[PDB]
Amino acid sequence: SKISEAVKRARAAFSSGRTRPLQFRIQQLEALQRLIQEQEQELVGALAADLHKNEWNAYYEEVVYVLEEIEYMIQKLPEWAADEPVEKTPQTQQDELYIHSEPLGVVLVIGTWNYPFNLTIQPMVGAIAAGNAVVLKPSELSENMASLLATIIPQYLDKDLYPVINGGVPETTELLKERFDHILYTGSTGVGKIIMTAAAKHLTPVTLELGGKSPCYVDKNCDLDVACRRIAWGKFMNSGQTCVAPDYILCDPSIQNQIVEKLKKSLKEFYGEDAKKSRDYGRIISARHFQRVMGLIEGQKVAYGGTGDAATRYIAPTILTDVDPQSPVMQEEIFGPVLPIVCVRSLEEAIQFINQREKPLALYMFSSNDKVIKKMIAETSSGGVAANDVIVHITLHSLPFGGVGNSGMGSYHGKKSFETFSHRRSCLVRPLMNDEGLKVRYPPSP
Amino acid sequence: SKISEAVKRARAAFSSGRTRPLQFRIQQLEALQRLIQEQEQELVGALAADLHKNEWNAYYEEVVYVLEEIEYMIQKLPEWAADEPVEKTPQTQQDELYIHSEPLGVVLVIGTWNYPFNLTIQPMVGAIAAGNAVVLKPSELSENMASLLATIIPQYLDKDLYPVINGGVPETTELLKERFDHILYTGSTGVGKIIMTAAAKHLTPVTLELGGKSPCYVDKNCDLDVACRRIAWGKFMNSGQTCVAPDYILCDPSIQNQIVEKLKKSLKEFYGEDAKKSRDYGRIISARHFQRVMGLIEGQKVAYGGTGDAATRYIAPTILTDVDPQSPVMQEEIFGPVLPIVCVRSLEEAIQFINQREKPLALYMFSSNDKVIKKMIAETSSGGVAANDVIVHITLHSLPFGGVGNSGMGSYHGKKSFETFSHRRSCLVRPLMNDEGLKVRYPPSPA
Ligand SMILES: NC(=O)c1ccc[n+]([C@@H]2O[C@H](COP(=O)([O-])OP(=O)(O)OC[C@H]3O[C@@H](n4cnc5c(N)ncnc54)[C@H](O)[C@@H]3O)[C@@H](O)[C@H]2O)c1
Ligand SMILES: NC(=O)c1ccc[n+]([C@@H]2O[C@H](COP(=O)([O-])OP(=O)(O)OC[C@H]3O[C@@H](n4cnc5c(N)ncnc54)[C@H](O)[C@@H]3O)[C@@H](O)[C@H]2O)c1
Ligand SMILES: Cc1nc2ccccc2n1S(=O)(=O)c1ccc(F)cc1
Ligand SMILES: Cc1nc2ccccc2n1S(=O)(=O)c1ccc(F)cc1
Ligand SMILES: [K+]
Ligand SMILES: [K+]
Ligand SMILES: [K+]
Ligand SMILES: [K+]
Repeated sequence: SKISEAVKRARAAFSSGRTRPLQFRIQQLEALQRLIQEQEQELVGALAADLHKNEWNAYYEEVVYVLEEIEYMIQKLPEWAADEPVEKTPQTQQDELYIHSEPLGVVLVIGTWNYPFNLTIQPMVGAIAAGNAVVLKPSELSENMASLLATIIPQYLDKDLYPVINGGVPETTELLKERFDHILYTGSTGVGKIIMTAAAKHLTPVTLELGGKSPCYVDKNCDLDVACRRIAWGKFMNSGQTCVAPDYILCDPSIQNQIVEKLKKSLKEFYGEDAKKSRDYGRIISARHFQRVMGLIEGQKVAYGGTGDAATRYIAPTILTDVDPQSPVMQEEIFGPVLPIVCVRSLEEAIQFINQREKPLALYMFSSNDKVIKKMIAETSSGGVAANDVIVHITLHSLPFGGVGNSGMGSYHGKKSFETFSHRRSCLVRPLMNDEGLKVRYPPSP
Repeated sequence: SKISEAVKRARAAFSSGRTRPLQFRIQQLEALQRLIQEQEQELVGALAADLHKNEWNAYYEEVVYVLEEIEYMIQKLPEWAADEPVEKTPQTQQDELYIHSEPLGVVLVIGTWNYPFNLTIQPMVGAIAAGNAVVLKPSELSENMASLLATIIPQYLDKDLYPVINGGVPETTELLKERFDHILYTGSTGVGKIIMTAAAKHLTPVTLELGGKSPCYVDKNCDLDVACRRIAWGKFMNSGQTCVAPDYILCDPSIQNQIVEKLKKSLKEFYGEDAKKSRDYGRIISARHFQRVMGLIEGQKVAYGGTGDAATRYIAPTILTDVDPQSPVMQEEIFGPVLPIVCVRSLEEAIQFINQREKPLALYMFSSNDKVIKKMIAETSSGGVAANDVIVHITLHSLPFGGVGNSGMGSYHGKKSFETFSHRRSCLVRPLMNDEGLKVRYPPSPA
């Protein structure tokens, strides 16, 4: 079959030793760099057709971070790939003790649809840098990006080492029967379990980048002008279709009306009085998801927005108030421009609220008080944390990006991507000379 | 069930926050130091009854490294647990960026039988230091150690946080239905797949410490006296029942006879003429494994040993020559005192041989030529590597221990244990003051 052959050719090319020299990897990454520069309009086009992105946010909210990752990895590769000496003991002074980094082999990257370039290519960059063959499975939901990547990747990159495989569920099930040396999966908690089950059959290590509801706690005595502007930015970009979007707000009932009004002011600033007319406002990926997000608005108190167009898959920036935690909008990942506000009367109640639910990919807190920040961090568990801003904690090379519990396992970005797509091999090199100090270990015992 | 209640009590005790302060963790580790000191003779008795270990090798080939691990972690815990500052970027000048370490929750440790104290308690030490509740599932095959640990662990460690669950396959199957936040499993490649399949149902991360056949390449132009003494020591300790034992030898046919003779000399030095009489020589764990290893000797050219005793599960140190790589002794992990010699005509042939097989837990090479050492490392893959020795690489705090591919995933020992049993949480703390530099990111976008 097409899938079986593509994978075969990928392993055969890895087995030939082609990817081992650092210069080969760098040249593949520089080819990727040229692909992004030369196919920029095509990439914008794909994102515009899939998610209603424009040339600005297609670049500065997705593409640029791939480029920054490529530049960073090219520069750092010599340092990362070097044998790393580790601390010796008095008994191992004459020995070499070091960590040897080596490729895993054939890596499978399964992408998702909300950032269909970044979440296919940024994992790929790390895997290429680590010296792996990389099989790409882009999301079928983002049809235009999926089609484009299958076309343009083989034009710039090694055709055998880095194949693109497109398809739906059966094709993915078929792909998952193939033997890989690592699988990075970005997607749902439910399918994540299926991915790990398939990986178990070949003892394939997994990086699962999954979902959940990222809580956003707003402290009663903080600058709400700054806070709500930052929150509205993170929540409503890509029409709320961000894994690290502030899913819901936790706040004192005394500031709920103030929060509504400031989110309001920020949303008008960003997208005008009518967001349907903003070139900067996105659309829902599919009809299936449009219906889902609209269904979560039913039976709720709509403080802002609430209306949607099925033909264009537009959903107005919606703010819900006094939301019952047991209602549908607070029982699933929204992944849409619907921001529910849930009232809690203390920091302690907020911590308990977060702790009683599944561990989120991101946790957000807005507070002028640092003890509040540190207390919430120490008493909760989440993939990552950002205090007094949203989203940005995943844009920094020095901060590994990943989940915990239901939000996932493993992590990547920057050096972590190199590590994750490598095997770190402990090495002890000794002289083959008679050492009297070793005599104690040999039988007979004293 | 008793299994469900024990896991429930462990989660409840963790959810209380009891393990969070470092003093509490240190106190549990000190209790393990106390356990080892006060139960030394009982630990020896268990290992003697299970594996025919003696008071010396029970301590110096197992127990002492748990103690060293405990001493090391107690000292380093403040350093490890502290928030880790990371490198800033030009825009993140006024921000705090760090990595915050936190426990995962309830960790399950499934131990194996060959080093039944070390491979239950060393992983536990790491999981304790990282602030987890820890459920211990000792191997049923090492019966005496399993029983002892069920008795002595609650006598020293917190009873709710650190329960011991004994049982066979049915009990483990039920235990694997419980929800854990991490599982460290030490055992076979096949059962590793079963554990990972179970873990998938709860999205539980796994550290799998598995098996394979660790190759030992012996170069032509090296000191064979020194080499074979080191090899024989690694291969024949614990009656060959070591995951990182040099499973088989790859060498040029021109040095095969010399290797045989020098292995024989070393074995005579170690255990005498008749190893059955040596206090330092172990026994096979079970009747099933006795028959299995004896089966692997059949049809082979025996150059030394080759005999056994079913009643005592004794198998004489055995060397096999001119071994067909396709024969039974070369198609499975031996895990016994049978050392096959397989002939290769070059380093290149040896590299190809290793690469055709599944990735081993350890890879060994003996050579005076650094280029041979570096080429074999660069062109092969294995969990860990030692050049000009065996076993030792697993005893060092600064070298993480674990497999790759069929030999496993993840790693532990030293700092790596703390990291493996923690969630490393990326944290960005910004000031809540107006920043003009951030305004560029907000809509509306420029034309
Ligand atoms: N952590 C991250 O980095 C990150 C990034 C983006 C999105 N996400 C998460 O992804 C989720 C949304 O993305 P999504 O792609 O799951 O959307 P979705 O669930 O709408 O997409 C359905 C996808 O699942 C696949 N699928 C369905 N059944 C399958 C089976 N039996 N086997 C294999 N594949 C199967 C389909 O092929 C399809 O691609 C959100 O929960 C979000 O939090 C996480
Ligand atoms: N990497 C390491 O740290 C390390 C250390 C020691 C041993 N090992 C490996 O362990 C292997 C031998 O140890 P072993 O414990 O597998 O002994 P073994 O092969 O005798 O296996 C018996 C064990 O498997 C379990 N088992 C069997 N079927 C099962 C099922 N369906 N579900 C759950 N459990 C099941 C049994 O309960 C029993 O405990 C060797 O391959 C060795 O390399 C690895
Ligand atoms: C760098 C990065 N890591 C991500 C992880 C998940 C989703 C998008 C991600 N991105 S991203 O697409 O580049 C990105 C998305 C939004 C944003 F505001 C800034 C960056
Ligand atoms: C420290 C250590 N790491 C291990 C990993 C696997 C099996 C035994 C292990 N040990 S051990 O039992 O202490 C050990 C075993 C044999 C030996 F020679 C020295 C130490
Ligand atoms: K309501
Ligand atoms: K001695
Ligand atoms: K630290
Ligand atoms: K602006």
